[PDB]
Amino acid sequence: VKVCLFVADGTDEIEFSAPWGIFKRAEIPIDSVYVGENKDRLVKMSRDVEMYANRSYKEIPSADDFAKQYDIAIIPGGGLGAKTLSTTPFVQQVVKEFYKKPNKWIGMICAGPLTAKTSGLPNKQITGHPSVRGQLEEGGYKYLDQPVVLEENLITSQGPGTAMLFGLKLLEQVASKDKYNAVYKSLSMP
Amino acid sequence: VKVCLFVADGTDEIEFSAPWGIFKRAEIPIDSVYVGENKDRLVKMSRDVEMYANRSYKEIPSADDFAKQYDIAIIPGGGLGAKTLSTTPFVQQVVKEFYKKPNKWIGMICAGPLTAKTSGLPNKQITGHPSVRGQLEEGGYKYLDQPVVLEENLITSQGPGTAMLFGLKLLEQVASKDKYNAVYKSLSMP
Repeated sequence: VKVCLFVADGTDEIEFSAPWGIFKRAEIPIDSVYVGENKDRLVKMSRDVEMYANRSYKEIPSADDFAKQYDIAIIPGGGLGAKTLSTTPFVQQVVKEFYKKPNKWIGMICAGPLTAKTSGLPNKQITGHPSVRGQLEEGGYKYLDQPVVLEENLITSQGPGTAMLFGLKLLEQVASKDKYNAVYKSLSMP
Repeated sequence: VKVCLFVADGTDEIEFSAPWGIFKRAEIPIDSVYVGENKDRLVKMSRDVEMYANRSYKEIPSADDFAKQYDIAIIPGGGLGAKTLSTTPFVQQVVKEFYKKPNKWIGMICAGPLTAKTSGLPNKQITGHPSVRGQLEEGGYKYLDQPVVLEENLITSQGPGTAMLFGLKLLEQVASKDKYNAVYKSLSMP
């Protein structure tokens, strides 16, 4: 299994770091894939961290090619970062391609779940940050107030406070029982 | 109030990002201050993120000068990062100077709390990652198996899973109840 963690200028640091650190501990390959223009793949995160991404999305010609490279696509939040990711045709295409595939999984957290709306996904239930609840309900979604929601192969989550639970829920779909339990135990979850 | 988040090569991404994002949301100034060899302030984090720190500690001419600049010192974990930070005299000097001083605060998470022993702090209790429990109790500290411990003005915490509770506990000491509650509410804590 290989994971793509999307990142844009304005992506939240907490929501990036949680799945990143969880999949690294699991020894499951994960790449950060930048949606933006900086030619060195240098990203300015939501709260001003400057960090390098592994790849640019420009390296991947299509969603069909993306699907041959990755099994999990993760769309983190942060207000600005989510606006960019949710409005990028490539990301929407990946989301549409992965939705309901038996060997693929999509995660969206915080304002990330706006990408379900923009990709036209027909899932019934969803969650996200309370600040985008109105926007999600306009689209026709049933907002649930809980840390993590799963519908088909789409996992959604609320906020920086739930980023660890969100990363774990993604890992749960792909890790063996023993790998999941070992990674979980290593985190000192409260 | 002005916070220093220490960072080294091998610092854990999750434990850096939680206090960082929390203090940023609180609109409390926070600098990342790198301890290491890289002259460009490029840090290779525990799980391979490459990120720029705002400052090098070599910009700050003494621990007394550090105390003139910062009110809170935070020591994140990650094996290698905590090994480096805990064994840097500048960091130990800052921790010693800040301990039990009015309106200063120290936080250490995961392996970070090894810095209490190397600095000779006379706190009675502590927590930290279960992986370092022995090494902590070897310094004469009583280990508490709970997410966060506060003793005098020293906050210690267990692991990546507790990084958000850790950042919050630091914030709680310095923000008004009103500000704290607003920041808390924004996080969607589970």
